Amino acid sequence: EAPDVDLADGNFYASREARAAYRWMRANQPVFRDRNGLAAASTYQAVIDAERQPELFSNAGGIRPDQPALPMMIDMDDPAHLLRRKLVNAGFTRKRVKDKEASIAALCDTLIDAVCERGECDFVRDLAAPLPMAVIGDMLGVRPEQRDMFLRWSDDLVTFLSSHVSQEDFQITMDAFAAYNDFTRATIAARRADPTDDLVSVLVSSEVDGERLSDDELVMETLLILIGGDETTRHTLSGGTEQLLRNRDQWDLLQRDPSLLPGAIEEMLRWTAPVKNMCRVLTADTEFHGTALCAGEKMMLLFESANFDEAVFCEPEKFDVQRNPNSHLAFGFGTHFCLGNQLARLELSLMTERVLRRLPDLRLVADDSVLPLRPANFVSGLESMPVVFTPSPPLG
Ligand code: HEM
Ligand SMILES: NCc1nc(-c2ccccc2)no1
Ligand SMILES: [Br-]
Ligand SMILES: [Cl-]
Ligand SMILES: [Cl-]
Ligand SMILES: [Cl-]
Ligand SMILES: [Cl-]
Repeated sequence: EAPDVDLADGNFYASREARAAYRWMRANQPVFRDRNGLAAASTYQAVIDAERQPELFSNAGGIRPDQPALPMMIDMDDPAHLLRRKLVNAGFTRKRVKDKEASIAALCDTLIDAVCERGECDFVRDLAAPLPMAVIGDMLGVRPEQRDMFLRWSDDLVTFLSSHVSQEDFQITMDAFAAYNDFTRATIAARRADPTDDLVSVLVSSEVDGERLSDDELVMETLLILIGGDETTRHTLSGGTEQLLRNRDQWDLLQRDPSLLPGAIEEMLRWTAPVKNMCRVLTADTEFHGTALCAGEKMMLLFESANFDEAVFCEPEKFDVQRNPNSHLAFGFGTHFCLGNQLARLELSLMTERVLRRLPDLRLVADDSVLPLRPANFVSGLESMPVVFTPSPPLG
C-alpha cells in the first residue's frame, strides 16, 4: 500500500524514512500523488523528462508548491530566463569562480583555526554553516562581523520557502527582505559611483543583447544567490562529511589519495541532495509517465529520490566516493541547472581537503539515529554534528 505522506510537510523530509517512501513511488507510481493530491516525479527518468520539457513544465508559476512566482531567474521561462541568466552569469564565469580559490581557502583555514585547539566542535555551527555565508558575504561586501545578521536573514527566507508560514513568520520574512533590500540598494548606489571588483560591481557592468540589470533585478538576483548558495552548500558539507566519518574506509581512501576528492564531492552531492524538490507548473493537461496531470497544478521534482534511483545508480544506499558514473541531480538539469554549481563544488573541495589534513583523526561523537534533520520541505540537512579530533595549533 502507498505511503501516507504529505510532500509539502517539512516533517516528511526530516524523516529518515523518506527514502523508503521514495522507493515505493519509484516502483509503483513514478509520478506520485501524495495524501493531498500533490503530484511529484520520483524517478530519475521522470525528473529528466520533465526538466527537458520546460514549455509543458514551467517555472513561471514559482518553484514552491503553494507560493506565487517572484521576479527572479529561477521563476522565469525562456527566452526571458535566458537573458536574465546571461546577465547574471558575468559573476559566475569559470575564470571568476576559479580565481576565488585562494580567498575561499583562507576562509576555510580561519574557520578551522577557530576550533583546532579545542578537540571538539559542532561541524555544522562551526564549519559547514559559516563558510558558505562568508564566501557569499565577501562577494556582497558584508563586513565579517555582520555575516551573522545575513545568515539569519537567509535562514528566515529559506524557512519561508520551506513551509506555509504563520502571519508572525510572514512578517519576519518581510522584515528580513526589507533589511536586505536596503543594504543591497546602498551597495548598488556605492558601486555605480565607484566600481570595485565585487559581485554587485560585476553585475552592474554586465551587458547582454543591449540590456542591463535594473536595480530591482540586481536586488532579486543577488537575493537568489544569497539564499540559494548558503544553506544548500552547508548541508552537503555536513551531510557529506558525515558519510565519510560513518564509513571510515571512505575517509581513509580520501586521506591517502587527494586525486579522489573530485569524485568524493560528487558523491557527497548525490547523497545529501540539499534541495529536496523544485516545482513545475503544468501549462496543459498531459499524461506523464502514467499519471494524468491538469493544467495549472504544480508537480514536484524529487531530486533526492532521483539520486537514489536504482535504475541509474547501482546500490544507491552505498556511499562510494569512487562512484563512476555519478550523474546526480543535486543541481538539477536543463535550462535551470544550478548557476552556482562550480562555486559550490569549489567550497566543498577546499573545506574537505583541509578537514582531511588538519583534522586527520576526526570522528563523530554520537551516531545518526540521534542527529536530527531540519524540518523543511525545500532545503534541508543536519541541524548539528558534534565531532572530536586530536587538537593541533592554528595556522594563523
Ligand atoms: C550544494 C549546493 C547547491 C545546490 C544543491 C543547489 C541546487 C540547485 C537546484 C536544484 C537548482 C534548480 C535546478 C533545476 O530546477 O533543475 C538551482 C538553481 C540555481 N542555483 Fe543552486 N544550488 C547550490 C548552490 C548554489 C550556489 C552556491 C549558488 C550561487 C552562488 C546558487 C545559485 C543558483 C541559481 C542562481 C539558480 C537559478 C538557475 C536558473 O534558474 O537558471 N546555487 N540550484
Ligand atoms: N540554488 C538552489 C536554490 N534556489 C533557492 C531559491 C531562493 C529563493 C527563491 C527561490 C529559490 N534556494 O536554493
Ligand atoms: Br518512470
Ligand atoms: Cl519561488
Ligand atoms: Cl517568464
Ligand atoms: Cl564577486
Ligand atoms: Cl537547523
